Amino acid sequence: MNIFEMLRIDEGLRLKIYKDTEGYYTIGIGHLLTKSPSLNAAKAELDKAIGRNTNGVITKDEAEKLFNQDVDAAVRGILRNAKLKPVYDSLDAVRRAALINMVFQMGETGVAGFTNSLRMLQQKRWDEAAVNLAKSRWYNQTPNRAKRVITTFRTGTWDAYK
Ligand SMILES: [Cl-]
Ligand SMILES: [Cl-]
Repeated sequence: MNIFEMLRIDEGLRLKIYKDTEGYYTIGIGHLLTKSPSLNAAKAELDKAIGRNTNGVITKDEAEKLFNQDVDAAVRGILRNAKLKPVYDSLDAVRRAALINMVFQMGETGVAGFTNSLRMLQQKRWDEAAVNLAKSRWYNQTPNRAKRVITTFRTGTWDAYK
């Protein structure tokens, strides 16, 4: 298992514009297009991202391409963030993937906001961090996915994904 596979399971793949769990326009493997309510604004963002007049539908290769970019962006944002970087640096490979997943879903800012949990992860207090991470809107809104990510942090294995 690896980050790409992990995220492909968490996000699925849609080749036609769709609305995510929060109601925002998305496409592909979890690629958020816009938070505006306008399908047109979404279509425009899509075209601009893809580089062609898409009519709201893309190919598998187009999706995979956005996906590669988005994962690269996530890691680079972690590495550029003063709060996230030290955490990431401290973790083993599997857990690093768990952190990228959270950033991928919620954004660097969002994750940087889990101050207390981050500190716990940094300290390697797995069980405590898992409980702290559970007390969040994130967990409450997307419990199954959150559970998978949280188990990954707790255990340091891919069990939740197999
Ligand atoms: Cl983009
Ligand atoms: Cl979920």
